[PDB]
Amino acid sequence: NRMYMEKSQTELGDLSDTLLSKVDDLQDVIEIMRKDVAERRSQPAKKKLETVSKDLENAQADVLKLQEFIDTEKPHWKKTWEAELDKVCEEQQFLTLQEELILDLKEDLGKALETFDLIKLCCEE
Amino acid sequence: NRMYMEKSQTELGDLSDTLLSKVDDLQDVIEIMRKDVAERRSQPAKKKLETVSKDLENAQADVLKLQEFIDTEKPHWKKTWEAELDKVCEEQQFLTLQEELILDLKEDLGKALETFDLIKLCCEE
Repeated sequence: NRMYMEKSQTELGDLSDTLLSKVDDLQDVIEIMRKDVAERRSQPAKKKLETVSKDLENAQADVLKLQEFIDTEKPHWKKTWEAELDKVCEEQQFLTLQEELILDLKEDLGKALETFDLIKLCCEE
Repeated sequence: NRMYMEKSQTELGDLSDTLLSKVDDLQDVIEIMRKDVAERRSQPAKKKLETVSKDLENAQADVLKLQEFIDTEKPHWKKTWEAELDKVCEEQQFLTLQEELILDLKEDLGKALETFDLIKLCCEE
């Protein structure tokens, strides 16, 4: 139901911040080398390479799966939101019919009195 | 709560079906009198002139009373509905931010890949 929904929603934000992190991290460890290679000339170990490569392969896949979650839950959410937007719609459509109806009553009950009164002026004169 | 809402709308309904049955009956009654009076000049029972004349008042009381039922619950309803679109509304802007984020990750992340790949090639040399 709707409980499931506010669950999946907080999680998305979790995965997405578990990435904004990993990525803001690589953005440094790499700007760090970039500085070291562009001026210093100190080449990083062949470890530093092999490891920051796995590091980028992780991230890269960590997106691919973040992009699953979205493409998979977006449906159900979009539908759940739709159902809800519908109930409010019909519930208000009701209060609208109802507001009209009470006018057709005020109308009809009038034309009644008007007519009941005319009869009365007939029924004595 | 939706129970609040599903019931105090069932109630409004019942209240006016009732009032509609009453107005319809009054109408039928008064019509018959009209026929007699008009077509035959056969006056209506002088008691009915008394029972009907009261019933147009119960009915006019019943309108007032119905109309009050609307005027009092309508506000709770608005508040109930608006609390609802706001929820759904937010939950959607959220979704939308996560979408625009996995965009700036895919981007931020690809520019690091582009750049690491350039360094990894300044050490190949």
